[PDB]
Amino acid sequence: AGMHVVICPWLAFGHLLPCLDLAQRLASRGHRVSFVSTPRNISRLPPVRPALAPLVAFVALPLPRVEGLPDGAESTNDVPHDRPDMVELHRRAFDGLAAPFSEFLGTACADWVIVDVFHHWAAAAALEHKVPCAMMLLGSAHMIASIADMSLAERFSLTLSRSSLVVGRSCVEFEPETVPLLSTLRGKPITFLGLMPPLHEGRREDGEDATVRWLDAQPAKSVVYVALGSEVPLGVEKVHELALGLELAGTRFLWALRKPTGVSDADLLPAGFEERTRGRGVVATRWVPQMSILAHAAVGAFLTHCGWNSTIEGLMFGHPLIMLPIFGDQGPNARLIEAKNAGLQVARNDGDGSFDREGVAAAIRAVAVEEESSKVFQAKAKKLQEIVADMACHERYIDGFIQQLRSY
Repeated sequence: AGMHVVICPWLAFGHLLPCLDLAQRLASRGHRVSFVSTPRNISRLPPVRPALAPLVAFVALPLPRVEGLPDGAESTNDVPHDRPDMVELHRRAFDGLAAPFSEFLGTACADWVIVDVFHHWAAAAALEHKVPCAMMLLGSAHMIASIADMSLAERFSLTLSRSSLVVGRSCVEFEPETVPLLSTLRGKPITFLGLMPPLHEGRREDGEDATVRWLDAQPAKSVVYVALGSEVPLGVEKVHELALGLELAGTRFLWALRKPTGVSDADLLPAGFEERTRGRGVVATRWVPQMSILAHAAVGAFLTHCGWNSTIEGLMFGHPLIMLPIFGDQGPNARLIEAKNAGLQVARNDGDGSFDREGVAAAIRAVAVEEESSKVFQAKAKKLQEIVADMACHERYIDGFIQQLRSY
């Protein structure tokens, strides 16, 4: 019997985009999915695959106006990094979705609600409407174990209290040391839905892209690919530390650079940085074919944030990770990849809790430059690729997850 699944992700593209993938994996089995978000966030998502058009419905709830929160500032991506006051206003707008969400669910005939840790009010609405609620923790088993071992912490606690089930993004193949030791998170059952590696997007025609024609000219495993994504909660000064770290370490690099919100193109990069790195380094601020780039023989390492989604994209192509300390909650996921010898976290300075050019260069030296250490990182990441890129294994975990939703 097909189910109606309501999915309400956190208002961050790093949460929305994996949830849109999950929505399509569930729809692929004949489940009706309601993807609930705000209009400008929905308008900015990629289109659903045509095959899933009748099965995935976008439900747009308007964010209420909050004085100080710009019109159209619907995602964390839209709030300048330097403004914790506007971060709080965005949360106050998000919590205004409680009544419209409850009104929607009242008539949705939903079988499940699936929400992020932020959604204390959505879990309350699920209880009010007697719909079981799954709380997403789409990270490693190690991250869930580390958790087991209004403030964001108060919000998390209240959503977990009000949920039926916790959902992780791993499997016993990837974490055989942890998954078998887990049953519950503070008395709530844990289900793992696999690694859900992204569906292959690479196309023959990507070979024409100037970035790939540049990679074609470079030695095998010589290029550090850098991609922090659209979000980048970094001040311009940390973009500069990253730039100078890439420069000082001396490797070839291809940097898919999306500006932090509010930063001018004039201020984005250190003076003379592009001039000094011409030929060894390419900065691309436009769209790039990322999956064709990660499949390229020239790419030897992936420099990204600590985020689990990016870790999985890198390991799907057998690249060791250089992980910038950008997202606090992502610590355990990066510490797991370091424990597997498949990557290195860039040093976090006990000052700003952030990185400098010296830590970036040191990480690149160890993962990409030194002969002995880079060989070990490459071999460990290639070994992990066998598990991450096993697409049928991960589809069976989606079926297992659906069975757990039914069973409950």
